[PDB]
Amino acid sequence: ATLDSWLSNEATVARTAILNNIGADGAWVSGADSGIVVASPSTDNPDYFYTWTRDSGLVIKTLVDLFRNGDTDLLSTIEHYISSQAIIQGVSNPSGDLSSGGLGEPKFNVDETAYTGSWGRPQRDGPALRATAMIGFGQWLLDNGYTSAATEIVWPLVRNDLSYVAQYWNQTGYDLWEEVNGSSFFTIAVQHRALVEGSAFATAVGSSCSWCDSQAPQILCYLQSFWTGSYILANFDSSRSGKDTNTLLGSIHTFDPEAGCDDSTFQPCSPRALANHKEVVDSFRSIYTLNDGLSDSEAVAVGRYPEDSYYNGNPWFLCTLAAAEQLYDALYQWDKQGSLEITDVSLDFFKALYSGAATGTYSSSSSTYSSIVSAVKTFADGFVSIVETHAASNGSLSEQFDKSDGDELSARDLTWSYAALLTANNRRNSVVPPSWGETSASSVPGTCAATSASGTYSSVTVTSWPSIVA
Ligand SMILES: *[C@@H]1O[C@H](CO)[C@@H](O[C@@H]2O[C@H](CO)[C@@H](O[C@@H]3O[C@H](CO[C@H]4O[C@H](CO)[C@@H](O)[C@H](O[C@H]5O[C@H](CO)[C@@H](O)[C@H](O)[C@@H]5O)[C@@H]4O)[C@@H](O)[C@H](O[C@H]4O[C@H](CO)[C@@H](O)[C@H](O)[C@@H]4O[C@H]4O[C@H](CO)[C@@H](O)[C@H](O)[C@@H]4O[C@H]4O[C@H](CO)[C@@H](O)[C@H](O)[C@@H]4O)[C@@H]3O)[C@H](O)[C@H]2NC(C)=O)[C@H](O)[C@H]1NC(C)=O
Ligand SMILES: *[C@@H]1O[C@H](CO)[C@@H](O[C@@H]2O[C@H](CO)[C@@H](O[C@@H]3O[C@H](CO)[C@@H](O)[C@H](O[C@H]4O[C@H](CO)[C@@H](O)[C@H](O)[C@@H]4O[C@H]4O[C@H](CO)[C@@H](O)[C@H](O)[C@@H]4O)[C@@H]3O)[C@H](O)[C@H]2NC(C)=O)[C@H](O)[C@H]1NC(C)=O
Ligand SMILES: *[C@H]1O[C@H](CO)[C@@H](O)[C@H](O)[C@@H]1O
Ligand SMILES: *[C@H]1O[C@H](CO)[C@@H](O)[C@H](O)[C@@H]1O
Ligand SMILES: *[C@H]1O[C@H](CO)[C@@H](O)[C@H](O)[C@@H]1O
Ligand SMILES: *[C@H]1O[C@H](CO)[C@@H](O)[C@H](O)[C@@H]1O
Ligand SMILES: *[C@H]1O[C@H](CO)[C@@H](O)[C@H](O)[C@@H]1O
Ligand SMILES: *[C@H]1O[C@H](CO)[C@@H](O)[C@H](O)[C@@H]1O
Ligand SMILES: *[C@H]1O[C@H](CO)[C@@H](O)[C@H](O)[C@@H]1O
Ligand SMILES: *[C@H]1O[C@H](CO)[C@@H](O)[C@H](O)[C@@H]1O
Ligand SMILES: *[C@H]1O[C@H](CO)[C@@H](O)[C@H](O)[C@@H]1O
Ligand SMILES: *[C@H]1O[C@H](CO)[C@@H](O)[C@H](O)[C@@H]1O
Ligand SMILES: OC[C@H]1NC[C@H](O)[C@@H](O)[C@@H]1O
Ligand SMILES: OC[C@H]1NC[C@H](O)[C@@H](O)[C@@H]1O
Repeated sequence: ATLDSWLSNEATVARTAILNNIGADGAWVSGADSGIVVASPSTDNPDYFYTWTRDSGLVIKTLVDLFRNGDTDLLSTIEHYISSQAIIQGVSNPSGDLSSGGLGEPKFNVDETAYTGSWGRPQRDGPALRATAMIGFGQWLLDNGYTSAATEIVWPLVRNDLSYVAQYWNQTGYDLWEEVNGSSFFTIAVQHRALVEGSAFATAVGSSCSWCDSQAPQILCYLQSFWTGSYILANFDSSRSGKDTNTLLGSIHTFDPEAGCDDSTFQPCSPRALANHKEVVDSFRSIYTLNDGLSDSEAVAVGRYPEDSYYNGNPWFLCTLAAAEQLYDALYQWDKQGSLEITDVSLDFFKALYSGAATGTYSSSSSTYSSIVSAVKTFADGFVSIVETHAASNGSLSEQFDKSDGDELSARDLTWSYAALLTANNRRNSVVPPSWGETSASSVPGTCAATSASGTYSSVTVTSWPSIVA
């Protein structure tokens, strides 16, 4: 009504805003090299005028999906990003060089020089998020007959990042929020994913990734430890409750449209992810005044973790959108399957939205199913309205929105906010991402081993891009 139309306008504003934040033509980020994704044009309070491997990887993956669906104009953007990464990989920084840990460096200056001050480094998700983004583009190239571009440019780039993942997964580092030195759900989840699709990608170009194959099952094994019995623990080595939107992100960024409600990979419709969803969201109901008076069956403003004190601890646009996106994803999964199941694990999730919820299997033609799917859609859309209510009048999406009055705060025009909007909207519309092979990578080994595999490192030089026509 308002929502459908706002979303439609907002998607268009988000696509533009992201482009304004990518060099060397990006209107808001003059100074940024070619294919460099800037986190935000805010150069002071806070200073976000840097390129993070995570934000960039997440943003480009989004644009690659848009591109595969017909937004052909994004081609040059993706090519420039690929070329920029050929360079960054080789940049010597506080985390090391290409073959000695450099790949793990969190952020860089927009000019492609290293950031040398103190930072929570390394962040092991980066390499995995970059590989995922590149593999998508690489797949398109193979499908459209640009085999050479896939085999000689993309593959070797990906091969570097996959090698980092297989080698250091089993080592502590910082979480996506760059504050906890330990082992993080999000990181492990995206790492498992990357190796699985990394392996399929290697086979497609006529090469192999033995280190992908030997480590993915072990990463999966370890992931299981994050299930506490009632929710997903955001991090090992933390003194907090462990309720964190990090776990929602892990699920949506590892969603496979071909997967069932698999618990071992924490899919969106899995009992564990649904139980988790309620625990996380509920953790923000009583700490934000903006949430005052809402009931348990209503959407609330979501932040990162309940203990957060960054800018005083406020809801984040991307965290609120992730809460919605997981539901969109589960809805799609249930529809595709033709049923939904309520277990003891997911009962509270369902019961809060539909008081008549009881364990059992509900076929898609059943009354219970209709009742539940409507409640779920309504709830999901409700998080989106919170976003809509606090977005700026011209559509500007900030990092945070005040916990008391909803005014935008922290970094303005955060690229990540814009990407999160794009994906929540796609999912809402049933536009899902290419599958990553989850259906052959959900079997958990009987015994988990604390291990690694060492792959191979080689500097890539992008001398020329074929003249691709989309
Ligand atoms: C919807 O409408 C919105 C409202 O109009 C619109 O947002 C506005 O967009 C303009 C850009 O078109 C923004 O202008 C910038 O303002 C900067 C100063 O901001 C402070 O002061 C403002 C006024 O008092 C505040 O409004 C502003 O608050 C906002 O930002 C806060 C911080 O993130 C946030 O918390 C608030 O909630 C609020 O959102 C903030 O307090 C100003 O610095 C900046 O100037 C730079 O860029 C100009 C060109 O784009 C240059 O001409 C200028 O010389 C400056 O360039 C420097 O910085 C650039 C990066 O931004 C670099 O590209 C340049 O190379 C250069 O950098 C050098 O200097 C740096 C030193 O710190 C250094 O680090 C660099 O390495 C380099 O050496 C610009 O004028 C305006 O802030 C926005 N207003 C608001 C309220 O957000 C929005 O974009 C519209 N959205 C859509 C979707 O259309
Ligand atoms: C490298 O790989 C190996 C192999 O996979 C990893 O080893 C596994 O590590 C996990 C995590 O430590 C470990 O699981 C723990 O088992 C203990 C007993 O067997 C449990 O007591 C412990 O409980 C915590 O987590 C539960 C969820 O699993 C929570 O329900 C519970 O509340 C506990 O959580 C609190 O306490 C922890 C302290 O550990 C704290 O950090 C939390 O934040 C929270 O406050 C775990 O379940 C496996 O048994 C190990 N497996 C093997 C085969 O040895 C290793 O961790 C990897 N290393 C890195 C750095 O990646
Ligand atoms: C995930 O993958 C495993 C095999 O790796 C399947 O057994 C499971 O059903 C799901 O498809
Ligand atoms: C399912 O498959 C995995 C490998 O993907 C095995 O490790 C597991 O033991 C089960 O056979
Ligand atoms: C970690 O352990 C595995 C299996 O136990 C080895 O194959 C690997 O090489 C590393 O030593
Ligand atoms: C990853 O780390 C393991 C340690 O378990 C080594 O055996 C391997 O060679 C690589 O360094
Ligand atoms: C892991 O170890 C192998 C073998 O020593 C190297 O070739 C690789 O670069 C990484 O250091
Ligand atoms: C690891 O393997 C790659 C691919 O064969 C080599 O090019 C690299 O130099 C290292 O030996
Ligand atoms: C390792 O592999 C890269 C990518 O093919 C080469 O550019 C490099 O010379 C080395 O052989
Ligand atoms: C690979 O790494 C070398 C440095 O070893 C760079 O010079 C090259 O541009 C690429 O990044
Ligand atoms: C790409 O190739 C050039 C040589 O053509 C190297 O110097 C660079 O380090 C990377 O291997
Ligand atoms: C230019 O040079 C690079 C590396 O030196 C090649 O891999 C590329 O395909 C082109 O020939
Ligand atoms: O957007 C830049 C940077 N800001 C702070 C966030 O915690 C982190 O995830 C992000 O990469
Ligand atoms: O104030 C700590 C702050 N530092 C830097 C990180 O970007 C952010 O996630 C964290 O909350």
